[PDB]
Amino acid sequence: PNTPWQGYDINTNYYETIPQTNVVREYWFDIVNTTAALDGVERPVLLVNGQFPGPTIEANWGDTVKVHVTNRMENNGTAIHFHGIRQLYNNQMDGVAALTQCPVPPNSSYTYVWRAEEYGSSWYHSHFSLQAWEGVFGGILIHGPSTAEYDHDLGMVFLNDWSHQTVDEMYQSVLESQNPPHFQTGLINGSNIWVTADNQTVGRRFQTEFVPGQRYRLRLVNAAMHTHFRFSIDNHDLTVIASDFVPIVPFTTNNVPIGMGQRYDIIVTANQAPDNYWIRAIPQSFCSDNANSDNIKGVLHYEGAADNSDPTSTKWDYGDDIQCLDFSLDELVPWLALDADIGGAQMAESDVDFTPFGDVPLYLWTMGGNALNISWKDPTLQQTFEDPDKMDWKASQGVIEAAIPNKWTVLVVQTDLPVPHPIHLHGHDFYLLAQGFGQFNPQNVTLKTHNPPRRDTALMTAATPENGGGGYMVIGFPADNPGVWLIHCHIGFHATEGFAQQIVERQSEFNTFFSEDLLENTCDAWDEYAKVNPYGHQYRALAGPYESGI
Ligand SMILES: *[C@@H]1O[C@H](CO)[C@@H](O[C@@H]2O[C@H](CO)[C@@H](O[C@@H]3O[C@H](CO[C@H]4O[C@H](CO)[C@@H](O)[C@H](O)[C@@H]4O)[C@@H](O)[C@H](O)[C@@H]3O)[C@H](O)[C@H]2NC(C)=O)[C@H](O)[C@H]1NC(C)=O
Ligand SMILES: *[C@@H]1O[C@H](CO)[C@@H](O[C@@H]2O[C@H](CO)[C@@H](O)[C@H](O)[C@H]2NC(C)=O)[C@H](O)[C@H]1NC(C)=O
Ligand SMILES: [Cl-]
Ligand SMILES: [Cu+2]
Ligand SMILES: [Cu+2]
Ligand SMILES: [Cu+2]
Ligand SMILES: [Cu+2]
Ligand SMILES: [K+]
Ligand SMILES: [Zn+2]
Ligand SMILES: [Zn+2]
Ligand SMILES: [Zn+2]
Ligand SMILES: [Zn+2]
Ligand SMILES: [Zn+2]
Ligand SMILES: [Zn+2]
Ligand SMILES: [Zn+2]
Ligand SMILES: [Zn+2]
Repeated sequence: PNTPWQGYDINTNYYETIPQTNVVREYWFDIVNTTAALDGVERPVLLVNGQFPGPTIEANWGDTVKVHVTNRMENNGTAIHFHGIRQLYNNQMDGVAALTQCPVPPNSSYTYVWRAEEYGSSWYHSHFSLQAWEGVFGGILIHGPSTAEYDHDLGMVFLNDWSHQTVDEMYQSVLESQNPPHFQTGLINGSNIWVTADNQTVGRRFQTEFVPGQRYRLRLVNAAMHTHFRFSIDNHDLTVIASDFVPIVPFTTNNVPIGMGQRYDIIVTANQAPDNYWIRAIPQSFCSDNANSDNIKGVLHYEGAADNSDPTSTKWDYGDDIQCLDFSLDELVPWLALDADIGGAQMAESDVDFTPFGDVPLYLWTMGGNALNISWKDPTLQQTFEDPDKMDWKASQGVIEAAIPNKWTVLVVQTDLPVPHPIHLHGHDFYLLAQGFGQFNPQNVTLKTHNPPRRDTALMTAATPENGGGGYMVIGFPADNPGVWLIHCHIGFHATEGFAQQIVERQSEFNTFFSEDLLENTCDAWDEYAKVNPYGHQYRALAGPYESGI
């Protein structure tokens, strides 16, 4: 109705129908090695063109988006994933090193061409080792229909945990120990204050200004390394209007529990007394180890000033900030109602465990029997191009086949440990059938199949040690998208340690998107770089910084 998607609305099946705008958006990203003082302490970061939040990819529903990525670092390769982007018959643009491409080496490039076949909020980031968490990420905002109206779109709001030592600096101590990583702090959209060792304050807090009476869209993204956050705005109400790329029936709440890799679209109404209010992102202590959960805040400033002054507002009393949880299954109802259709589906189960390896012990996460051990130098797609009808997978490849077109897969991702994990499926919106605590008993647990929640990242929740630990999440998806899709824990360190598996989906029909050149050119350049730079060689052993390959 005077929109760039005229002739479609909130009720259009975006899995089947894509607006043809014939418009190409085009971005040039130089991935750089540098330095940044995000809370006023200097430390190394790796960045998209020098900015933290990387610049945002903006598109309208239905557009083609073309991201020219160039590696201008000296000691990392790169590969860039557009999280939540479906890549329908476009697998090779999904940017998972060791699956869909070789890593792009310094001074080489890779042009990502993908279609905007969803609308909503997400982000792109590296899928190359720990790099997304060095800062190689930025938002994706695809304009489209909304399930509630608002007045102003404030864009992305990123929530990270943060340390003054590098995620790569801490990696080796993470692997050699069974306790979680420790983070000093957090940032909201890349800012926070910081104070130590003098009582001097450095950096600054996030701030936005609401004009009274106005309705704002905020698009939350948990971009953190190892934190599940609960987000709120003192005295204000939040109207959840979408989960990941899927718009839901609006509903209000005090706080948004937000898992790593997840997005929530939020409408907030300047309907409180024009004053100053805490914006809070609080680490959930069951699965978050932060030194500063009280102090990851930002200022909501109402136009009717009170400038330069802190807020004095009280946090919503909503219970503890302990357990790491998703909105419940019934709270997340997709506006496009589609259901799970699991009749006669390939049933599958994957255990999640945390096991030691080698004489040092390195403690590795392990998904469906093995910790992933694949090869930058030899991505799956090369394997399947060299051998079209390959069936001899190696267990440490974490293959789960779905070779029959349009057949569903109902997967159980389950654990015995009192440790919860965000689980993200590439190439798909999965249908979230069950979610719970303790062990999963297919007789006692009732699968929601009628218009269940639909998204790309959801928690495998876990019970606390006093309640016996353990947990499971159940997902289902049709084989509707040929390609090799990573399925994995969205926690950085876990996925690098092997907490990842690969859907080898519709293998026969890889020729439907596969380009020899797009593959070879990059792999040759990466091979070229490995001959001269020690960092071109994937460390895969057990006395150093292990990389599963993704
Ligand atoms: C968190 O950080 C993000 C990145 O640092 C912030 O992203 C910004 O989000 C807003 C909301 O979508 C965008 O606003 C738009 O800007 C584009 C481009 O604007 C520029 O070019 C036009 C001409 O094409 C010019 O007229 C403008 O003055 C600008 O020079 C517009 O086309 C859109 O219609 C819209 O106005 C920003 O572009 C976006 N920036 C980046 C770098 O992605 C985000 O705001 C931060 N979140 C909060 C809450 O602060
Ligand atoms: C970013 O730049 C830094 C500084 O040049 C790189 O780190 C150094 O790495 C070399 C090679 O391993 C070492 O010999 C130096 O001692 C390091 N110096 C410091 C200050 O750490 C780093 O590898 C680069 N990162 C990339 C290319 O992604
Ligand atoms: Cl842990
Ligand atoms: Cu992601
Ligand atoms: Cu993804
Ligand atoms: Cu995990
Ligand atoms: Cu991923
Ligand atoms: K070679
Ligand atoms: Zn819009
Ligand atoms: Zn961990
Ligand atoms: Zn004014
Ligand atoms: Zn003011
Ligand atoms: Zn059916
Ligand atoms: Zn063969
Ligand atoms: Zn139904
Ligand atoms: Zn060559």
